[PDB]
Amino acid sequence: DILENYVSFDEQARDINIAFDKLFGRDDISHMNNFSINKRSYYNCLDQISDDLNLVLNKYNDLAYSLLEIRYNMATKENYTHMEFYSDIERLFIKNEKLLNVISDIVEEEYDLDL
DNA sequence: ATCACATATTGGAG
DNA sequence: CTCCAATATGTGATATAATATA
Repeated sequence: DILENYVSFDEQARDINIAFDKLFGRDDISHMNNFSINKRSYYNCLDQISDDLNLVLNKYNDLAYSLLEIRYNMATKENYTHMEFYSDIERLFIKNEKLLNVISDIVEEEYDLDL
């Protein structure tokens, strides 16, 4: 009836977890599946974060590749300057024309307003 | 209308 | 007469919103 959603959140744990193990088929990567959430304002409306992340992943799965690559760079934990993290985020998401285009298509298919 | 951190007060033993 | 550990209590920092016009 309804397919499973890949990413889900725990409210009491205040943490959003993406099932990398189910996507890449490796049980060890299960240890990297959880993502930590700290700031309180972002901790509010975390359901919106999870829902829209599920939407983007269901439309296209390239974001899963990108997320696992960024998490790998995080797991390295050697000389990870803020500039290097900025460059990684820029190359994988900011410079990714495909991700921008799929988000733009999702927005443009549901527009019901004429300001 | 919480929440992470600081503090005086109780519990306990040595 | 110190030192330990922990409890309940205090204090700062943050968070709330969805009818547009010099």
